[PDB]
Amino acid sequence: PLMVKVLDAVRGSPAINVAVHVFRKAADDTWEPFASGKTSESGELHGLTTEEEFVEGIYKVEIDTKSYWKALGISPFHEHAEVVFTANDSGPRRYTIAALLSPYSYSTTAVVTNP
Amino acid sequence: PLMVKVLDAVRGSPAINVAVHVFRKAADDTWEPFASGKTSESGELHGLTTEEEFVEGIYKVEIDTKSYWKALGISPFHEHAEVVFTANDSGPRRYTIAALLSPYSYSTTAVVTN
Amino acid sequence: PLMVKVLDAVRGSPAINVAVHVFRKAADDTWEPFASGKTSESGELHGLTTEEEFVEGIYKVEIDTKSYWKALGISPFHEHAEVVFTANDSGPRRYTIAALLSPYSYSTTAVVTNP
Amino acid sequence: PLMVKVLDAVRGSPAINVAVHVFRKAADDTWEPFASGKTSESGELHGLTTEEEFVEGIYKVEIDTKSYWKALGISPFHEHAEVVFTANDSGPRRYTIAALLSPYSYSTTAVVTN
Ligand SMILES: O=C(Nc1cc(Br)c(O)c(Br)c1)c1ccccc1
Ligand SMILES: O=C(Nc1cc(Br)c(O)c(Br)c1)c1ccccc1
Repeated sequence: PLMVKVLDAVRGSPAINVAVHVFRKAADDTWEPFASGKTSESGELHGLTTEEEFVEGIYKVEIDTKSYWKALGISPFHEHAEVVFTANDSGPRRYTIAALLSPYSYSTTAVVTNP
Repeated sequence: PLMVKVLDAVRGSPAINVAVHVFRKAADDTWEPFASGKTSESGELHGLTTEEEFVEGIYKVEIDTKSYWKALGISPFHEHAEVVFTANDSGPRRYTIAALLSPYSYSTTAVVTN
Repeated sequence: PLMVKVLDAVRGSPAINVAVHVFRKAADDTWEPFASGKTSESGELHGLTTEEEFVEGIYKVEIDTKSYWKALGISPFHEHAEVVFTANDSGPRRYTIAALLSPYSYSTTAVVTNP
Repeated sequence: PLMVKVLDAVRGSPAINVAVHVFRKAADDTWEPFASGKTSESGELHGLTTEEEFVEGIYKVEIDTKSYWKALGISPFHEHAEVVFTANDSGPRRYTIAALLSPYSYSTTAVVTN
C-alpha cells in the first residue's frame, strides 16, 4: 500500500538507487523506524510494507537526495526530502509518493487511491 | 500589470539574461508580438507593458530556455517554455508569471494580486 | 515511443479524461496535427504513435488543462500546458511527458529512455 | 541572510499568514528552535535572523501547510512541509527558501545569491 517513485530533472530519467527511509510517529512522539529501501532502475521502490503492518498513523518518508546527488559527484542544496502525512485514518488506502529532483529544488506529490 | 520571473533549479539562482517574448492572440487566432525583454540579475523582467495596453485577452509568454541552458554548457530537453493564459479584468490586477527551470523539467505558477 | 501522464495536485489522483494534442513542426514552420487522445483512469495516455511514424522532428504536446478543470467546475488560470521538444535526433528514443496540475500552476518533466 | 516565501498554487496568490519555524541541528542531533514567524501579505517572511546568528550548520524550515489549508476550508495531505539544508559560508551569502503549495503536493527551491 505504499510506493515511492523518484525522477531526476537534470538527466530526464528515473532516479536510481535512491535510499528511502520511512518512519512512523510513536506513542511518545518520537519517529520510529518503519521501513526502508532503495529505488530500482525504474525509479520505483516497491515492497516497503504490507496492508497488515501499515496501520493508521503519522508517517515520514525521507528521500535521501543528498546521498543521491553526491553519489553522482554533485554538491546539492538539501539534506533530504521529507514527506510527512497521516495515513489510513478513514481506512486502508494506497499511497504513491512521487518526487522530482534537481540539485537545488524538489517537488513531491501524493496519489492516494481506495482499493 | 505583468512581470515575469525565472529561476534556475540546477544552480539555485535567478535565471539571468533569459529572453522572454509575450504575444497576444489576434482575432484570426495568430499570435501577435506584444512585448519582450531579458531577465535581470534578479531573474525578473519588469516594465513589459502598461495597464492601458494590457487589455483582456489570451496571452502567451515564451521563455527561451534552450539558449539559457546552452550558454551554461548544458544540453536541455525543451525548445522553450510556454505559458498561455487569459487576462481577466474581474480578477486581481497584477500578474506575476514565475517559472522554475531544470534541463528536463519546468514548472510555472501565476501569482495574481491587487 | 511517446506516453503522456497527468496527475492532479488538488485531488491527489490521476487526472482522468484530459485531452492531449500532439503536433509536429512541418517544413513550412507550421504546426501539423500529429496525434491526439485522452488520459485514462490511470492518468496515462498510451498508443499515440508508432516507432515508424514518430520520426525526427520538433514536437508540441498540448495538454488541455483548462478543459480539464472546467469539466470539474473550476475556473483555472492557463489555457493549456505546452511541451515543445526535439525528438529522435540521435535515433529513436522513448519519451514520457509527465505533468502535475493545479488551477494556477503546473509542472512538467520528461523521461527519455533508449530502448 | 534567510528569507522564506510561500505561494498558493490553487488560488494563484501568496500564502498569507502561514506559520514558519526554523530549527538548527544541535551537537546531539536534536532540532533546536532558531527563529519563527508568519508570512506577510506578500507571502514572505523577512527578518528571521541576522548574519551574526546564522552560522554554518544544518537547518530545518518547517512550514505549517496543514493549518493554512484548513483555514481555507480545504483538506490537505501533508502535516507540514519541511526543508532541510546546510548553510555553507563558501557559497553565496543570501538564502531564499521558496515553497509552492497545493493540497497534495509541494515544491521547494533555494535561491542563493550574493
Ligand atoms: O510526479 C510526477 N511525475 C510522475 C509521477 C508518477 Br506516480 C509517474 O508514474 C510518472 Br512516469 C511521473 C511529476 C512531478 C513534477 C512535475 C511533473 C510530474
Ligand atoms: O514560483 C516559485 N518560486 C518563486 C516565485 C516568486 Br514570484 C518569487 O519571487 C520567488 Br523568490 C520564488 C516556485 C516554483 C517551484 C518550487 C518552489 C517555488
